[PDB]
Amino acid sequence: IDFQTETYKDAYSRINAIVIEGEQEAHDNYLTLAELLADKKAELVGLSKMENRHMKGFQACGRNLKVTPDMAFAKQFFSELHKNFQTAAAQGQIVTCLLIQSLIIECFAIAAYNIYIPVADDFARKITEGVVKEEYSHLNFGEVWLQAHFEESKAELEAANRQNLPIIWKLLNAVADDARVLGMEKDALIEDFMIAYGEALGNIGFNNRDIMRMSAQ
Ligand SMILES: [Fe+3]
Ligand SMILES: [Fe+3]
Repeated sequence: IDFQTETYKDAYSRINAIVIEGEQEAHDNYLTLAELLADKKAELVGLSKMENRHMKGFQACGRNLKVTPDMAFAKQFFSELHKNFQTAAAQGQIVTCLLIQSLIIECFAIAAYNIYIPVADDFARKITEGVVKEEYSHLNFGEVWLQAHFEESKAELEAANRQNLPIIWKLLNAVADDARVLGMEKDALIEDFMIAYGEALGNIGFNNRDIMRMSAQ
């Protein structure tokens, strides 16, 4: 892969902006969760601080390839997930907030970052490797909490999945062209998100039929 073509820098302007905006949103979402879940404030504040470090690392990736991120593009990209998290937070829907951030968004990131790693430039590869090592703890936080509250959370989890999983599939379809320019196959991204997200639903307490039913939305 040639990291200095106009085609690569163009695609990267949007992808790098998307990760940066995603990291900033995760930082904000974990702080919002620290107010809704007072009991886990220290944990959630620590997760927010990892997200700041991720955001800084991906800013540095962009400057390494001399690419100015298209931050407007990114903000548009996340607007529906952002709006949904906020509407949930505004009503005290902790379970919906956890499903959007800790499960769906972290699964999306884990899938994507692991596909990027073997096609990234050396500097971005090292950064991304450290980020993805941390994103497993984010996912596990949500899995542990929702597992411990499963029966009481189950209905809300199903409704939040119906509402937000279709949003993530649009994002996945929308990024695919630029992701291909970077060397990332779309089918691998779809498959890896569905594996990661199904396994997360399994850990929280959904049976295999329910996972298949939910994966269908
Ligand atoms: Fe992150
Ligand atoms: Fe995260």
